[PDB]
Amino acid sequence: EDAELLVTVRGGRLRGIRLKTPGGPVSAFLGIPFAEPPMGPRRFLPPEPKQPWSGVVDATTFQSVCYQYVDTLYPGFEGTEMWNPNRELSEDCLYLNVWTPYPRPTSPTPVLVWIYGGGFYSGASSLDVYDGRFLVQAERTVLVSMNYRVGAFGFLALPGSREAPGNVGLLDQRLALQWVQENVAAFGGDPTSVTLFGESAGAASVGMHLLSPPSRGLFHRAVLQSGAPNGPWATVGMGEARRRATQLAHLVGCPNDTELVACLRTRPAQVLVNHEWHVLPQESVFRFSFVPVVDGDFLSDTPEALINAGDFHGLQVLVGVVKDEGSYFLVYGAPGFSKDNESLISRAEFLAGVRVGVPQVSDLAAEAVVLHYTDWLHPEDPARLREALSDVVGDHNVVCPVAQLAGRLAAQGARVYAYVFEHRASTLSWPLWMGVPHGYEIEFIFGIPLDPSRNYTAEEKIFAQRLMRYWANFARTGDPNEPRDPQWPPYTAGAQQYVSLDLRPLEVRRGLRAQACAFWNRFLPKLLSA
Amino acid sequence: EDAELLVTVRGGRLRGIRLKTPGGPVSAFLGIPFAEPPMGPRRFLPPEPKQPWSGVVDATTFQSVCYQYVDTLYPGFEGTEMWNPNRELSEDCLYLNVWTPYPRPTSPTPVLVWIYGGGFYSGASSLDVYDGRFLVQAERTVLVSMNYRVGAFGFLALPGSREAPGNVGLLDQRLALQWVQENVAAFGGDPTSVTLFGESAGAASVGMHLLSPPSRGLFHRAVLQSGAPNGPWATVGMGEARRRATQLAHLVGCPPTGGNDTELVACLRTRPAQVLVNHEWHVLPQESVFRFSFVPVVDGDFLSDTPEALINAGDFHGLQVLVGVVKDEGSYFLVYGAPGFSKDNESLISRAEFLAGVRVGVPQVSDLAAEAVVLHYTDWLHPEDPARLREALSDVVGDHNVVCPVAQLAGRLAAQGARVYAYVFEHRASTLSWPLWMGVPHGYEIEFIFGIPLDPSRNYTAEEKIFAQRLMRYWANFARTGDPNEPPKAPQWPPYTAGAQQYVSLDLRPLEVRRGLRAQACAFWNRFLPKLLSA
Ligand SMILES: *[C@@H]1O[C@H](CO[C@@H]2O[C@@H](C)[C@@H](O)[C@@H](O)[C@@H]2O)[C@@H](O[C@@H]2O[C@H](CO)[C@@H](O)[C@H](O)[C@H]2NC(C)=O)[C@H](O)[C@H]1NC(C)=O
Ligand SMILES: *[C@@H]1O[C@H](CO[C@@H]2O[C@@H](C)[C@@H](O)[C@@H](O)[C@@H]2O)[C@@H](O[C@@H]2O[C@H](CO)[C@@H](O)[C@H](O)[C@H]2NC(C)=O)[C@H](O)[C@H]1NC(C)=O
Ligand SMILES: COc1cc2c(cc1OC)C(=O)[C@H](CC1CCN(Cc3ccccc3)CC1)C2
Ligand SMILES: COc1cc2c(cc1OC)C(=O)[C@H](CC1CCN(Cc3ccccc3)CC1)C2
Ligand SMILES: *[C@@H]1O[C@H](CO)[C@@H](O)[C@H](O)[C@H]1NC(C)=O
Repeated sequence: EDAELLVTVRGGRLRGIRLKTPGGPVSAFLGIPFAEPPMGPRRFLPPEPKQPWSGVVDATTFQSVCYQYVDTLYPGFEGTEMWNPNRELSEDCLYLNVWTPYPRPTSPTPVLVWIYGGGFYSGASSLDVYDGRFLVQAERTVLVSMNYRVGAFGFLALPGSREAPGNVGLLDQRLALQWVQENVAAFGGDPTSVTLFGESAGAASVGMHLLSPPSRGLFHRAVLQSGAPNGPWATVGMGEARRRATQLAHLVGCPNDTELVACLRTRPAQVLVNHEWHVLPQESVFRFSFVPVVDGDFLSDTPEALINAGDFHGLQVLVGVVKDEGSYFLVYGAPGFSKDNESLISRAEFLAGVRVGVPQVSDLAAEAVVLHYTDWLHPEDPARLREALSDVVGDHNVVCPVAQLAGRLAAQGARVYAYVFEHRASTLSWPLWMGVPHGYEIEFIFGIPLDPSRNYTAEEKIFAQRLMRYWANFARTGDPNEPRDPQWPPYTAGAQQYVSLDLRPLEVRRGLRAQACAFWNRFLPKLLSA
Repeated sequence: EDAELLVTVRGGRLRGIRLKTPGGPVSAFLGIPFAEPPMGPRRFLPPEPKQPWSGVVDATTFQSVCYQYVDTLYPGFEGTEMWNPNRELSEDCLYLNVWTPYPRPTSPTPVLVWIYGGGFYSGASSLDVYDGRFLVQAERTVLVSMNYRVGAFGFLALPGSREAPGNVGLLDQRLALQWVQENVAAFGGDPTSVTLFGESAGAASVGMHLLSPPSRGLFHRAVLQSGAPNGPWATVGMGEARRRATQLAHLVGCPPTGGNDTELVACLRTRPAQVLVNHEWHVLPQESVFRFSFVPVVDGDFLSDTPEALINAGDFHGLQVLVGVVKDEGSYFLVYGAPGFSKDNESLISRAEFLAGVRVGVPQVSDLAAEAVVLHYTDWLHPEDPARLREALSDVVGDHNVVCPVAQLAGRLAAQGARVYAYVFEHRASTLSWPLWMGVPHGYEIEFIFGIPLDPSRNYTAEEKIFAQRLMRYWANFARTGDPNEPPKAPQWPPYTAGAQQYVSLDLRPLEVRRGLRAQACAFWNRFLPKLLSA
């Protein structure tokens, strides 16, 4: 038997599995329980630490995916399916995975912790695109990823109530981070060097852990990919959380918070999922029903406020976006869009599209969006309208919240690095008009192109290797840069420098869509407040 | 006596003068009375037609400049002095001028009627830069210009009252236009072919005549240079006009605030002209530039609704219009009140000075409105670069006051039947004494349109002389045909339309066609900002 694959953690003994990569083997421990199954009376409640077990837990395979909506927009299409659950759905889903070099490191190795995105309504650590084996082999880190509750199960909130306090999916993440502090050394990992990285809702999660003091002692550096806690989709107010929870109860035949939650607890998980999208107040894209709530507890204030008022000396952060953040979302609700045509929309469709991309703002606010995003020498040109609406959704939801986060953090003591990821995968099956869509840098960060059984080019493999080195350098030192030879400069509120990530050497540029983001970050709030 | 210099008009006989020009003789009839003098009891009142006279009136020199403020910002500086009165100030100022070819035209000749600018508070038809001799000689048109009352004398309004109804300066202009209809034939002019042209406040006046039915029958074509009736400086509401009128009276002791209008006006009529003028700038509610105390009032009479409304809801089929702006409409105004500015230095302002300048250049709007202006005119990759800030403030003042109002008028007119032509004037005169940072400032295309560079005593280059001849040709072609284009191989000046938005650059180089009159900027001022002010 293989002693490298036997580990004892606080709760008992584990058996892992040896995995192959083109660079040699790696040790994997998959499906380690970190909480009691949040089932029955535990639905909607904070996670409880997993009670110790006797005998040996089989950690050789991924565990169940937390209950979630399954994307059926284009049935069979690889582009949507690669994000869907690839294991059975269950509420018994609170497991985490550890990948480590082979044989296990016998000295403290820097730890990367992955938090997946999926708008807080979906995602899983078991997805192919999140395979930790290549990063661990190539960069000799320890990699941890956890499942956390999503949708109503993780984020349904009746603020003030004990039966559904909200944010429990965030607590699932915190408990996993505490698990890492207590157990990662048993795998060769160094609990004093833990870097969080996440994408979209995962990035927003990372940011929220930054702004919540009980989490802040569980890690040392942060990476936010295409997401930020201050995104207009990433939190919801107490009032609206209560309304959405109340409408869900109504839609599934339930009626006093105690009674309401008790009736919800009797419903099959799938039933809650089937009505999830229906509690959204207006037609939209890039909006999700059950998200982190600002209730004074996990988040003592809005992330915007907490950001603006924070002291971030001692912090290093890596943040960035893809080239076309908004394009992907247009096919889920914008009139005139399809992955199967050029989506060359009309001015009228563009105008309707704006209310969908920017839901629940006043007509005046919408008018201001149309003003900024119209080229008044070509107001009706379909291609420009397509690009512009992509820009609206992308700037509003991702780029400008990330820019604002980066500016405030840098101006308040943090060292920030910024990137735009500008390579379109040769294997990408979404149409060319989408450019580089949301989510499509991840496979490169994880070194998926190194997988011989996939169709990436030789250059793409080298690129993935560069990216893995940047990310792991950052985890190790707080600085992505290799030894001098073009350098990646820190982002600051003034110079606003970032690099382009693609097949070409690093290129330094200025401004994360500064003109557009001045509108979203500086002007538009003032307008709304009047 | 010389037969060419004798003309009979409806009021009596006139004797003129023979003028020399580089290209041959011109007849000029300068200082023809067209109204009874608005003296004493007639102050603030609509002009009365000049009573007929016996004998011969000598129309041989420019008459008095209408009473007005005299600009003292840079005493002795030619850049400022050239706009100041060059005849004595008098309320007895309602005279016009006719220039005609020598010998007098055998067949009816197209007429150009000039209306000077000057913010409705200043200006005169006697200024050297409005000398009509060259246009008449070069292009064989008849040229008319009139004096009209300005400042309180022309535009103080107590809306409703018969004693100061407002807009009398515009009535001065109309009376002169009626005089052109009744009398221009006697000089060989065609009353069926009359083209109005004006610059700044004169351009805005031209536009108002377009929007006022009793004026509309008096002309056929219009030219608006760097001004529009819909500019935020060009009109004022009834209540604000009354407030300014009342404050003026108060500041000069009338009555011994408000009360009976009849009495308030009667007390105002007893004040010396210069006393009114000395307090004129004091009635402006906030610190500003490009704002003038007494301007046309929207009172439902001369203007039955706002110029914006009238434009938007009008039929302009059968109308030809030529409109345009200079390259740097805003720069001139900054030295009259924007912090940090001077003609004598580079005016490389700080961000703080820029922000303060914004409130001066866009006075009396909400903090939110101002923030919207700062957003659209800040380069957020270079938010504090002094030169960029200087240029930005210039654009703010220029766009808001001139370019965007002109663009809006041009687009609405085109889309509603009018054939429209648009230019941007991009030549900086070799003789310009204002500093280089001002570029091509407000007012400095006029001298070229009038052909002033053909004046031997002046020191323009040969190219500038050639350029002047081109412009005069364009303007006269438009006057004659409603189309500035040469009736060959020469580059064509296409109509301006709401969609293509084509205009030409006018400078030493040949016509270059371009798109959009500050389109991105003007979408802010014309489409969005008004919605923000309603909410
Ligand atoms: C591009 O396609 C959109 C989406 O239409 C769907 O996908 C197409 C490939 C085709 O299979 C359609 O029949 C599908 O409905 C088109 O927008 C739709 O237009 C249809 C009428 O054909 C209308 O009933 C729907 O309301 C529209 N759907 C949306 C999302 O608004 C669009 O016309 C196509 N654009 C082109 C032709 O470039
Ligand atoms: C550029 O000039 C302005 C205007 O100041 C005047 O012109 C100068 C050439 C010089 O002769 C000054 O003394 C004149 O007053 C300057 O702005 C002024 O600054 C002074 C204090 O230094 C202040 O008292 C005035 O109020 C200011 N005037 C205005 C309109 O703000 C400006 O600072 C100069 N820029 C430079 C020198 O970089
Ligand atoms: C079912 O109804 C809806 C479903 C969705 C929306 C709106 C809906 O109704 C309004 C959206 O806005 C979502 C669009 C995203 C779906 C997942 N992908 C892939 C991805 C997953 C995880 C990380 C990065 C990329 C990005 C687009 C789904
Ligand atoms: C005395 O106080 C003020 C005086 C003025 C302003 C503000 C004032 O106080 C706030 C202005 O904004 C005016 C600035 C113009 C003066 C005349 N010139 C030349 C010109 C004349 C006629 C036509 C075209 C150009 C352009 C700038 C004057
Ligand atoms: C204002 O005073 C005059 C002068 O006596 C008078 O004729 C007029 O009727 C008065 N108006 C009013 C309404 O008091």
